[PDB]
Amino acid sequence: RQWALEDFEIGRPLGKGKFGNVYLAREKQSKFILALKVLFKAQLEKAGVEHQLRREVEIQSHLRHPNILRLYGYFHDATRVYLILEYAPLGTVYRELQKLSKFDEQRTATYITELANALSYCHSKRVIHRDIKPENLLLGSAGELKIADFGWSVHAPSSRRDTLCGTLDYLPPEMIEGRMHDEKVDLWSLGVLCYEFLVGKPPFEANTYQETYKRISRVEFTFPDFVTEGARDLISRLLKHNPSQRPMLREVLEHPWITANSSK
Ligand SMILES: O=C(O)c1ccc(Nc2nccc(Nc3ccccc3Br)n2)cc1
Repeated sequence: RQWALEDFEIGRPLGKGKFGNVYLAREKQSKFILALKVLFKAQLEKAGVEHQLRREVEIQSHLRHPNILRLYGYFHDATRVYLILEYAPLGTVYRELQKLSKFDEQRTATYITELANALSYCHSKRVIHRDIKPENLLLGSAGELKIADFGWSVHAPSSRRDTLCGTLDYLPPEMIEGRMHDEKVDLWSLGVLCYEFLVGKPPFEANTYQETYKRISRVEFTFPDFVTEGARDLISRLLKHNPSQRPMLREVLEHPWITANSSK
């Protein structure tokens, strides 16, 4: 119908962003838990984003996928916009990558299947350029993976070491280089995710922004010796200066190494 803040109990902040925080929450009657994104909107003015958000939340409102975090509804009071969100109990793949220090091919190829499916759904719905770096990826009920994306970056207090300057590691050469982008943007990311999954760090990591840029644009990246070659093939194919040379999501999902180690 139409919600307002008084319909919700508020728990801890799950993450705190620059435009506001995501809080643990539950609808008061059903006692059903969700996540409430809170956007200050005075900060939105400056950043220049209001009305273009107010169309999105509609474009996102229509999106139904198991691997995408569902936006239930949205409202506003005076000074805040509220996104009513699905709760992902297990948090960020980023905390996890910190925990285990790296993943294996079963975990990886499985997540990658999950992502590829979201992106492909998104594409069929004419939605491109999701932010799939690990901090925006969440973990649902059992193992499952969920693209959050959407609102502007929230973190969970931790670590605090690599923060932003986590920036362009996942950015494709065409995006960085001040050019437009087709749907192909997202397969570059896919390739960077996979690498980080197995390696524990992204392929272009460097102490200076310009050097990171160097390797990205020049597609300069190596592998540690433990990376299976089917991984190598997939990543190598995924990361190409030319968007054209990059796969459609099909052959990604069809990829030998994927099919092998993918639990889904
Ligand atoms: O820290 C934790 O234990 C923790 C973090 C997140 C969650 N669940 C959740 N659900 C829906 C949205 C959302 N936003 C979000 C919050 C922080 C970072 C990134 C995102 Br994107 N977070 C649960 C526990």
